[PDB]
Amino acid sequence: MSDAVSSDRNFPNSTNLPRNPSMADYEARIFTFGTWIYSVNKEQLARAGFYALGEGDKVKCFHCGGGLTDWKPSEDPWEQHAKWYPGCKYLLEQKGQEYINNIHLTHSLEECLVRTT
Ligand SMILES: CN[C@@H](C)C(=O)N[C@H](C(=O)N1CCC[C@H]1C(=O)N[C@@H]1CCCc2ccccc21)C(C)(C)C
Ligand SMILES: [Zn+2]
Repeated sequence: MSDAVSSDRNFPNSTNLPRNPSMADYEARIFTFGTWIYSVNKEQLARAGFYALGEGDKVKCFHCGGGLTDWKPSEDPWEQHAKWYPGCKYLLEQKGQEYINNIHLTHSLEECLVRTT
């Protein structure tokens, strides 16, 4: 009888809120990165599974590990992390192992644009 302790009922105690993305996720993550920028909105980068450690740029992956630093102009987090170390929970779960595997094998994205501009 695996009772576990996660999915049962709401209101854990009082402080533990449901989630509130635009309160402790979007602004929280970004707040750790800073107004500074490089490619896309730091929030997008964080959504994939990234979080700054106070210092600008220096950001590490969640759970899967692997610290990323010195990003490259115009780059997505999904493909980036997936290549360096494809082992994220939400990432793999999102588009399944099939999608993650596809990335780590051949070039993807940046296609179907009339005629490469
Ligand atoms: C172009 N793609 C970019 C993101 C990229 O590969 N950057 C590379 C990069 O950051 N790499 C290479 C493998 C390991 C990783 C790296 O140096 N990571 C450093 C190592 C020291 C500790 C630490 C802590 C928090 C965040 C990053 C790191 C590097 C520029 C150092 C070659
Ligand atoms: Zn990761």
